Amino acid sequence: ELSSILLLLFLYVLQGIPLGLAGSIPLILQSKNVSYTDQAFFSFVFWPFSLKLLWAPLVDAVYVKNFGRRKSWLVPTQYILGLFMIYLSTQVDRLLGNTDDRTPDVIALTVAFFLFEFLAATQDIAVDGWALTMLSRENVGYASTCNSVGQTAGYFLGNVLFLALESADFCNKYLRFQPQPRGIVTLSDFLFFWGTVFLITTTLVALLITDTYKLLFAIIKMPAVLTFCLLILTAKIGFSAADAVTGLKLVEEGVPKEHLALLAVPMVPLQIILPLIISKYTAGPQPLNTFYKAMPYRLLLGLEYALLVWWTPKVEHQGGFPIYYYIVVLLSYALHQVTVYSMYVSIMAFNAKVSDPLIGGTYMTLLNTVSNLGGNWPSTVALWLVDPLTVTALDGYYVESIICVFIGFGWWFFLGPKFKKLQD
Ligand SMILES: CC(=O)SCCNC(=O)CCNC(=O)[C@H](O)C(C)(C)COP(=O)(O)OP(=O)(O)OC[C@H]1O[C@@H](n2cnc3c(N)ncnc32)[C@H](O)[C@@H]1OP(=O)(O)O
Repeated sequence: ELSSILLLLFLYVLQGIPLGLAGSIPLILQSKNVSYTDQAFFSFVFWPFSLKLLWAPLVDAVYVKNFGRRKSWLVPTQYILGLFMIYLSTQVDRLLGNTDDRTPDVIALTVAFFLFEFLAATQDIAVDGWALTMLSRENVGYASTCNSVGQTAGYFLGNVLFLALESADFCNKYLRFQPQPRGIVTLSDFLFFWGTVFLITTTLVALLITDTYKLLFAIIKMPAVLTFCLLILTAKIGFSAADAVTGLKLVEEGVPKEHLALLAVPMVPLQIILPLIISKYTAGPQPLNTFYKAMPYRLLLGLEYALLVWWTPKVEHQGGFPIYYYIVVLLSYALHQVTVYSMYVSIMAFNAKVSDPLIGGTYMTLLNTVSNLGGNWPSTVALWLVDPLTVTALDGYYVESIICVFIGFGWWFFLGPKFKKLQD
């Protein structure tokens, strides 16, 4: 069934294109020198892909007659998302402010990328339901690893490829003979091209209830998973400050967003390799053991991010930017994403350990939803608390990183044994 799994791979690359763009916009807005209250108001865009389960039964409960049950919300979501990308490519010339140095109207850009993300998340639900019925039962795990590789490849084409092809600096150092300004593609041309790709793949793929919410209310009423809910909400505060603010403080204190995006291309082979290493801790009877043993390493790499942002102004920016800075920040991001990926596969292994086969297909993604909510809300609280902590004499990111590391080690030393006993 190669004729369908390549189409499903292409639909997950088109899933990853809005996520890649939504991850690229904070780097662009920080390159335009916007304040962090505006950045935290933008950071609501990362929440619908986390909280897609809150409308997943609403989009899996209804469909149209004499048509596919999940194709009924695949192709209208794809058409609305593509037409919205055409309109956003028209209006993004004035939303970012590339005309006469105007300020980025971030609120309209927030609601644009928020509804855009929302459409991306419900299209992910439509494909994740569509994967169970289009291909055979024998290839059901191939759909899951195809979701993984397609999401990562489409996020690569929107976060890394777009920023690598967005500026004049990288596109006149590399990828071009006879250098010329304004880069390969702007955001208007990139959005217009992927909107055209959305419309054509949508036309080709088209021509060729409250009981679930009552169940979710009963689950979140159940005590042990409610304890896991509160724990995974208050868990990721300790490193969400580093993981949310460091990528923008590096853009302010000097390293370009294009190099910070291209810094992720050595990580996708390691993103392949690392679950094949931590598969033993996944299959083990205590799946939160590598969570609890990767928590302090992730907080110490949060301090190492704070030290790296402190070290960024003390290295020379003029002329050829040095490669030892890039090998330091690449080993830093490499070890930090090692502990990110070990923590994430520990959460996935805990959900596979706990989720019963009765309502497992809902309870699995419920715990995934609540872990991603607990990952994405202290991002917004961190970016909102950047600006009141700037005493720039004393910067706010360093005192925020110290306070959030104290919150994370407080979480660790106070709620370690409880979170370790929740798996029994
Ligand atoms: C929305 C989604 O895609 S799924 C979210 C739920 N899953 C999770 O694991 C929780 C993580 N929650 C987050 O918010 C994560 O930081 C992300 C990955 C979703 C990114 O959201 P943000 O808070 O806006 O972080 P941001 O995109 O600004 O990071 C700056 C970029 O520069 C890079 N970067 C970050 N830190 C550094 C650093 N110290 N040095 C060099 N580069 C860095 C990263 O490649 C990052 O891009 P990414 O999205 O691939 O991680």
